[PDB]
Amino acid sequence: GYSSTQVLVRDATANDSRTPSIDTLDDLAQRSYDSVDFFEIMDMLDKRLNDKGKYWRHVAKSLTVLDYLVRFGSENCVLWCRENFYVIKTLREFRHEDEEGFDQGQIIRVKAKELVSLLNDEERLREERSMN
Ligand SMILES: [Cl-]
Repeated sequence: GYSSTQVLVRDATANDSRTPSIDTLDDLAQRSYDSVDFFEIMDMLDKRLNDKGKYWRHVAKSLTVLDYLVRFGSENCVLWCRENFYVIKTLREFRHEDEEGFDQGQIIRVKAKELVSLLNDEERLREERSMN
């Protein structure tokens, strides 16, 4: 019941130890230029960026994807971040301490802050996107 693109975003953001690979990130960035794929990718990222707690890997990996898209995918990816800027900004405050006491949330907060900073700096983002 998944499109090819939906399988790819699901895998890229799964609750597992794998980090999204460069090949997958590039595939997603290239596919983001096709409108139908763009919406499928962003709808799944929306779901996963809004996860929490024990499922923080969904959030962290979706931020990894979203940053890659902002840098290398279609301009629509940037527009999406601006429309949904509130969600990204709240991730700066994401918390989760695991059973063994480790702060797993800090990685999400740092990533969110970096992305907020990039989105807030139009000239830097335009330059980054141009060289990419
Ligand atoms: Cl398909």
